Amino acid sequence: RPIRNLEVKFTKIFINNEWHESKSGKKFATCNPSTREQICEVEEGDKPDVDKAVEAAQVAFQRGSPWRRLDALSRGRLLHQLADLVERDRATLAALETMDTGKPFLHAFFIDLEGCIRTLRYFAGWADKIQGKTIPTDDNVVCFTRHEPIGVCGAITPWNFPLLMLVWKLAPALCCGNTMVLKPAEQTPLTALYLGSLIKEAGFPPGVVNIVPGFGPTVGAAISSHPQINKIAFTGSTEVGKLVKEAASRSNLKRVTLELGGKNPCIVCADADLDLAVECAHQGVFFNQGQCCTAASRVFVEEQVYSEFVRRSVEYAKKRPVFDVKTEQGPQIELIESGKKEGAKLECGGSAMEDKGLFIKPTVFSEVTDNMRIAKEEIFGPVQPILKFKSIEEVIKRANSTDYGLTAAVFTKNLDKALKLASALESGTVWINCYNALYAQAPFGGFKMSGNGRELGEYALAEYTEVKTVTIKLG
Amino acid sequence: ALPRPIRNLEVKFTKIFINNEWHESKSGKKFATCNPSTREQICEVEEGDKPDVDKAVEAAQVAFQRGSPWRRLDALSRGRLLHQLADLVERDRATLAALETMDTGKPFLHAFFIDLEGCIRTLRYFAGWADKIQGKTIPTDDNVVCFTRHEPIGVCGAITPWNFPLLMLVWKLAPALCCGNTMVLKPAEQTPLTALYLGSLIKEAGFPPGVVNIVPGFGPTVGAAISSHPQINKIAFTGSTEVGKLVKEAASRSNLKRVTLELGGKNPCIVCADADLDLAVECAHQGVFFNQGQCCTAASRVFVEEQVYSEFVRRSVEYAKKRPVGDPFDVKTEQGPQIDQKQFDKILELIESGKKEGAKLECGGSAMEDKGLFIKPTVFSEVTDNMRIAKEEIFGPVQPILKFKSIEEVIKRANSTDYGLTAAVFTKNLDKALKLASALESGTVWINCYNALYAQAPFGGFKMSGNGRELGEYALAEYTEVKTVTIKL
Amino acid sequence: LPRPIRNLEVKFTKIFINNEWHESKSGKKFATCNPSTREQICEVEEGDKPDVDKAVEAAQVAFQRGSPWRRLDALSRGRLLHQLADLVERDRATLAALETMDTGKPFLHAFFIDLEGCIRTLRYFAGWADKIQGKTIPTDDNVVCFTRHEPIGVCGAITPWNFPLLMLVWKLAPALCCGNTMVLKPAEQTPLTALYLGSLIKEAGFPPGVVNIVPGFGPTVGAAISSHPQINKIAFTGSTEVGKLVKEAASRSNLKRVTLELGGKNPCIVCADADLDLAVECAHQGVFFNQGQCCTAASRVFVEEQVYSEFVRRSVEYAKKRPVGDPFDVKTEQGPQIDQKQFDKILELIESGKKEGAKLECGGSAMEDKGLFIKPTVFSEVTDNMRIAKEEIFGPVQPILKFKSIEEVIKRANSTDYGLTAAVFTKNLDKALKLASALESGTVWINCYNALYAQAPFGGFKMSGNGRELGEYALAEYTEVKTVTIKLG
Amino acid sequence: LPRPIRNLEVKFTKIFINNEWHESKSGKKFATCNPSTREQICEVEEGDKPDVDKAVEAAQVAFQRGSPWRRLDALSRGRLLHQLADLVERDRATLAALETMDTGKPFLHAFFIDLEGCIRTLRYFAGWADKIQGKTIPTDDNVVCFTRHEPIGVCGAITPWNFPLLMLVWKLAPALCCGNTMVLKPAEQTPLTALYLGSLIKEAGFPPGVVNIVPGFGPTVGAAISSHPQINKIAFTGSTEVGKLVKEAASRSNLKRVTLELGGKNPCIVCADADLDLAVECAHQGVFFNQGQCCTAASRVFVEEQVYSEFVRRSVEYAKKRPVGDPFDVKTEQGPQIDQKQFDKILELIESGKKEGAKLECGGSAMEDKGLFIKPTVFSEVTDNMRIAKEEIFGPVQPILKFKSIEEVIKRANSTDYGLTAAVFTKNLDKALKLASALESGTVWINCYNALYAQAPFGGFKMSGNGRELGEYALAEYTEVKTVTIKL
Ligand SMILES: NC(=O)c1ccc[n+]([C@@H]2O[C@H](COP(=O)([O-])OP(=O)(O)OC[C@H]3O[C@@H](n4cnc5c(N)ncnc54)[C@H](O)[C@@H]3O)[C@@H](O)[C@H]2O)c1
Ligand SMILES: NC(=O)c1ccc[n+]([C@@H]2O[C@H](COP(=O)([O-])OP(=O)(O)OC[C@H]3O[C@@H](n4cnc5c(N)ncnc54)[C@H](O)[C@@H]3O)[C@@H](O)[C@H]2O)c1
Repeated sequence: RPIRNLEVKFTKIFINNEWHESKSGKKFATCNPSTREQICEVEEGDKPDVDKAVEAAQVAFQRGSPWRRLDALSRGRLLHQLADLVERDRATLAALETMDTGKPFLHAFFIDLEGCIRTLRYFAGWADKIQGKTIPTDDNVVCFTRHEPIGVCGAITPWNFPLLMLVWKLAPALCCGNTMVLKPAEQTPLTALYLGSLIKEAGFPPGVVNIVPGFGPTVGAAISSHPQINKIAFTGSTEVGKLVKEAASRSNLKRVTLELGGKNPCIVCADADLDLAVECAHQGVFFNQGQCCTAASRVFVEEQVYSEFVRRSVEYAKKRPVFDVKTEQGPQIELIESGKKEGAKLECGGSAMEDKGLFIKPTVFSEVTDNMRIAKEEIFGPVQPILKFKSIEEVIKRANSTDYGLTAAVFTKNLDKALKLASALESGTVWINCYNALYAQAPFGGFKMSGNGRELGEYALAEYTEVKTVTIKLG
Repeated sequence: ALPRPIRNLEVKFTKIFINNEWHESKSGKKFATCNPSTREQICEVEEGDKPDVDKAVEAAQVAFQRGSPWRRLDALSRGRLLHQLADLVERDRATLAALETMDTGKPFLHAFFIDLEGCIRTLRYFAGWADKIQGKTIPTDDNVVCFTRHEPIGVCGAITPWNFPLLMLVWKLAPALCCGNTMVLKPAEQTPLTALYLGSLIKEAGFPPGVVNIVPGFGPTVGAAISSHPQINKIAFTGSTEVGKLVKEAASRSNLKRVTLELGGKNPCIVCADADLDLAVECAHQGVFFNQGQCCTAASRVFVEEQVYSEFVRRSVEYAKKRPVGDPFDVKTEQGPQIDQKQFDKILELIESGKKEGAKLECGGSAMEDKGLFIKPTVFSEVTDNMRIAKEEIFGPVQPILKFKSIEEVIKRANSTDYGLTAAVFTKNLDKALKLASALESGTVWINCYNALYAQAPFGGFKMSGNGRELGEYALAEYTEVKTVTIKL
Repeated sequence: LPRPIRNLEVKFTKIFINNEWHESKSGKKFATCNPSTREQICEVEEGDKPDVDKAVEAAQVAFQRGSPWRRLDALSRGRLLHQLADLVERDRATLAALETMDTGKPFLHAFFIDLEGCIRTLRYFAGWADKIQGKTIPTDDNVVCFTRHEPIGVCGAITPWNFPLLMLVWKLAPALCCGNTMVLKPAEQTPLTALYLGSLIKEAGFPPGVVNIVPGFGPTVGAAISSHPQINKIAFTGSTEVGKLVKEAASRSNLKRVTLELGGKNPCIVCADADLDLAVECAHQGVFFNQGQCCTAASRVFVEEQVYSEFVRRSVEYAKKRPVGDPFDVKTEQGPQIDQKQFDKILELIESGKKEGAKLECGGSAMEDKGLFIKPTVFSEVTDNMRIAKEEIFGPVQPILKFKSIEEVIKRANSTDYGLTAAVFTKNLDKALKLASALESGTVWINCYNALYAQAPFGGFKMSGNGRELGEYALAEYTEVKTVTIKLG
Repeated sequence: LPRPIRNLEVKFTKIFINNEWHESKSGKKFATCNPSTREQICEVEEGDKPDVDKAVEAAQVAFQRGSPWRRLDALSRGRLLHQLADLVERDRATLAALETMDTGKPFLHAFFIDLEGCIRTLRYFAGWADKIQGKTIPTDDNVVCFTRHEPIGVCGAITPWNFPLLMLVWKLAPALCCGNTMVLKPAEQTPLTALYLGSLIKEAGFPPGVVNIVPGFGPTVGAAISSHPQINKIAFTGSTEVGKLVKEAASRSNLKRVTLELGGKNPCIVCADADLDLAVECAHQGVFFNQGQCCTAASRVFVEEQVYSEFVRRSVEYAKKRPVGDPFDVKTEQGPQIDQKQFDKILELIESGKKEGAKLECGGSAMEDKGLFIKPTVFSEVTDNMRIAKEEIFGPVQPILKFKSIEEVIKRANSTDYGLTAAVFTKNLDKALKLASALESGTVWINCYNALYAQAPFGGFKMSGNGRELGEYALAEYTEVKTVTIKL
């Protein structure tokens, strides 16, 4: 399976199903986080490159265009085709993802790529099921709504789940007849660029998808400010998302959906299946080195089970292993101190591993409290702050005390507690006796400052459609 | 019979509504709203600023709070309160119509039968949605139970314009309340009256205290404090495009609160030779001129096919001149004063522009009499795409009539602008009508009609005419947050 | 709170057609009697095929195109429903009384349950009236495809005596909401309330012919409906055997559309981790409510071995102690059984339990004979084989069974040809959701019983009927989906 | 383009149960014949009640809780469906040939229509599988209320001879994506495609017992299905008379649920302001498509007075210039009438037009002396009362009526007990939309005919049937709504 010495075939700007060099001629250079060594130079796009791509997108989206004349099932066939090719070339994409992220290949293969496929097929099924409405009004009137495509849509995605995150936009966008302008992170532009090949092979017309790699303030900012981009979807940081919205509003009031991060709680009750709670919550905090937006950053446990839970979690940290079949965590592309200075107790880790890359030991705090920064600030790293609570009412308030709400998980055997907390928590997703359970068909998103809009599920389709009303009076 | 005008009406409600009680300014200060038609001040209203907005939002926050009387209601009870509140709006209907006529110059009958009828039907429409706001059960794995909950957002803000002060406020109030969240309103400074009245009724109907708060004042002040507030979660704005940008930006800078916008448009009205020319002429007239031409749905570009063009203009001239202008309160008046001195200028300045860019003036072209702010109905012909009266939002009684030859031509000319609120089409051809309707980049396309809106039919803009939608089942999307619950057994 | 009307005179006793009161064509009458005070009440007009013929033509002319009903706006149709729930509220106590008279229900149960129900249901569907939406469907680029959700037409409603007005409202509300016209037909034992409601339908302002009532007998009038060439849909609630007949009748005649609510043998399942008090009080109300003369009745109560005994003892403490008596007294929870016949039907079966060996824990005999009153009975050591946990008991009898495992209780509970309702008591999340999924009921309650909403659909599985009443799902039953496909040149 | 397989060799002839081929309990067989080469094709096993019991039993078990088919995840059910649409595509030419041999349908027509439909239908619903959603309903603060859309159980399908594979797929597609198990029963006159589809259902990986097929006769196997106490829903497409019977039996037995799709006396209304040329060709393909043997068939063509005479002249030109012949020849647009009973039935009604005074503009007879081929036939000056304006012909006959007023045509169109389809030709926005409202039909076409999509529901008003097929609307017919209500 592993393809360790894989050649990179695609490094240029995809626009109109043709490969392109920068207008400047500049390149920048991506690196294998694991080796620290350069992989290849890929083309560095800037403003003029974006204009080129957006004019492509507009032509493809023009009325009379081939892409627009396609009937509805056929937009669906194309995606089905595109999924098939991702699946065909699954191991490559998996291998390229590992090459730019450091993600374990098996993980990329079974998680990132599994996701891209399912999502692509999920949303192939919506293409002929995008329905407006016939609205009753007056006897002498025929009023209905059309769910039109918006137009040119841009995607701007982060480095942790590059392809997946990109695919979450692409799948629905195209399903609804939009045309796109993608920008993967500077750190990880390989699998995106590969996919563009696959988008050509699958048979999408020219300029329905265009890709310009580069930097945020150059390429990204060119998009968000662009007067002919109609809609945008960003996933990345709270700090940058605001800029995107700020930029959309100054420009053409383009539509923005944002998926940013969060201070996601896990809430463990005395009556929980304690083992599972320790297990899941550990998969919550530490998965991908804590470099996942769904990351569990705040673990709440009830007094009766507090000391027990911690022991078990300290037990979990040390015991799992460090492209191999057995590798569970890859390299990183203080808060730990301020926890010590503010009085929290550390039961394991607290420093780096051995002199081989930016790896932190799994670190677990106990005696944590709300006022602490390890409970207030996005760690983006393998730190497990366990906090104590007594009242289900207390924990509901404490849990909701951040400006975020992307995720929450609640462990309990009690039906009434399960649904209570579920209604009370302010989070786009509430897991009950699981963590990281996501589906192409279940919507995902954030409350409050974790984002706007939703991705996946039917709800996704609203973000890539413009509702037009046609109201007809009869004589 | 026609309700009888209340010319002597005494403003009862002038202060800041917060927690179901009236309060004066944190500063003490007050501003003054006048009657466009009398030129005479009506009264002084409390002037609000940040410290007041903050007092209000904490009411809204406390009432949205978990456990609060407002949150524990049945769905249907929330819906019943909405019904009650329309009942009061209908009982005090003539009174509320009169306020809106004193404040804006609107003909009394128009406010009575249009503005208030809208508020009523819309409150009732959304009263209806209260216990029909439904999430989903979603199939996944055998071992998993997955479903969504359409939750209320939290505190919602409303900032509205002067042209439809109550209506634009209601369009936001109705679904916002229907969906179980709390509010903080700011009406336009030029028109704070009818919204303040709506305060008293929202109390009488039995909405718990703190569910609705109304802090009148200015845009850069109260408008800004609302837009930027850390504990406001959604905002609905209706107003000038320029001020939307300002609001969306601030939302974006502050807490990423969510934002619906309704901005202006440059709405095309397309008339084909095979149209019923009378209907077309009659509809485009009311489309241009309704509400003193001060409405976003206004027809700022009438496009007419050459075969029927000359007569179109001829019939459209009749309607312009025959149209009664004068006292809002007189039963025969269809046209009242422009809201204030500024718009009266803006409109005049631009009318001169139409003559200074060479358009053939067919009626009016001037103020009507020095008394006040009354502009003659004006019609321009031999109009072209590049004149200012053909690019800019006139927001006054002015009917530009352009010309075209082919449908494919008129679609491009229609779609040339950055806005897309409304379009209208007149033709007897089934194919033309549906072609145009598909092609026009407007949120509402009308066919053989104009200004046909329904509470059940959504309203909003393409491109730079705005973001979300208002009215319809669609409107509940802007007041709900989707929460996904996923359970593994 | 509200004061009984002990001797209320019946005003409405005649055939309602075109908002006019008529007497039978034959001239016959029939007479309804009071279970609590066995005195005949009044004589009510007995109709037959020719009376039906007359209503169905009213209903047709009323559904005819151009008619005032048909031309109403959506919202206006909902206003009419809304007003009808207002008048039902005003005369609520009257209605409660007539129902309480005709059926024997405690007056207060008729007031806070039956009529509460009619009102909420009427108000809920008034709210659907302008929200009954079809679809625009993406097909080809050259094509406009959309569905219209149209009214079926003349719909007939045939109802039982256990909840005379409620069952009639479940059908009238959504039917009129989607724009159909109706012919109604209450049970012969209970024609009073319906006939009343006709006066209200007239007052509230629905045009003539929209709703007609024709009381009478089943094999006479009911059969004339089910067989009727110009009736387009039917809803029937009642017994299975009559059900199948109406379906057959329909198939032969014009393939009119049919939805059925029939009985069920509805299990309660109780688990050891249940809230034990809560589980007895729910199981108790559930078996015994409306003298056990309810389709939702719990006929088979399952209880886990560990927690069995103490269940039985708390059940009998509820059973002995619950006050039986005169409907009109504030403190009576149980009234007479509907009549002499249904009062004896059950007592036969009370021996079934004693015959095949089942420990009776309280009651067991008819109490006093000059009234239709059975003492609340509870059986224990009940088993699957026994007729008491197998045939529709139609009354106040609590068969309590025994089980060990969750898998055991899932096959047993499912082993009937019925599945209208189920209930589950446990504090466990996985067990509850498992069972909710596993059981084959149209409604599964969890730690509650008889929790119904005008919002939540109700209807059976298998032989318990077909179709759903209440909720959004109802409208499906009162509409005919039409597809309009248009190709553009 | 695709090549006829003229003497194809039939592989599948037996009863399909638990993904195994079976012989009748009787051992008896019945013979299938080719309408164009009046020769027997092969013998098929002939089922009866004991076979049906065997099949229902299989399908109960496959539906059983904990069964593999019940445990497949949402998306996987839609994967298997896609797979099958894959196999149907691969073997498209074999199948399209069987259907022509079985039915007399022009190979190319069966290929690019019947088989096209099946695949798009399969694919469409493969798509709904993970999108079948119930609702979360707000009630009290106290309460969590939601619905589930559960499969009903064992579904039966009974289908006619005119579109054996198509009509079967309209039922199987939504039934299988909603999680059901099925017992199929194709027409005795056209069993072959349904029997081939079993190998694909097997090859594609559906578990044993999910789909079962019992070829045979109406009163035996249909009646054993329709009456079965352990079959939960029945989908019937066929004659009104058998519809009624199926429905009664459903009622009498276990109150099983019933969808029906019956015939119609569909109108085609042509106004003077139509694109006459467009109207003539659409009406023409409407009446004669599938040798007239389709339930969407345009059996009353109303034409406004001005364009009436002209309309008739063009209609005969198409009528005579339509190639009738060997199904397998590329040029042939019309084939043989399904068999002898229909062939005879059609010709009597033609004589009925003659006996009642309709002006015959072409045909009026059989063609090649002793085949099952009828010359395309056009009647003119037709009136509402004649037998050709009243009874489903189901043959290449085009009865043409005249009208004056719209309201008159509305009334005349709606005068039958049927409402399956209608169609309207006009350029006029108002006139089209007014008729669309007024015509009591499940499907109204405007400036087209026979335009169906796997996303647009189809079904009857009035006695043309109850319930719907195709579109989201179909999933309701293959599911049972369950309300779950929790009190905290
Ligand atoms: N084409 C367009 O987009 C468009 C649309 C409407 C009006 N206009 C122009 O605007 C003028 C009148 O203004 P208007 O009331 O219609 O719209 P406006 O945006 O000036 O006012 C609408 C509301 O916004 C509030 N507001 C003002 N400044 C604000 C700020 N900085 N932050 C938050 N809220 C603020 C005001 O108080 C008022 O409540 C007219 O001359 C008209 O021509 C243009
Ligand atoms: N709308 C109508 O009235 C209509 C439509 C088409 C054909 N027909 C008549 O029927 C004949 C052709 O029949 P068809 O195949 O179109 O439909 P059909 O109703 O005769 O039978 C079609 C399907 O139903 C089955 N079936 C037959 N009898 C049954 C029974 N007793 N119980 C259960 N299932 C049964 C058949 O075997 C087949 O599977 C024609 O000669 C014509 O006269 C009537």
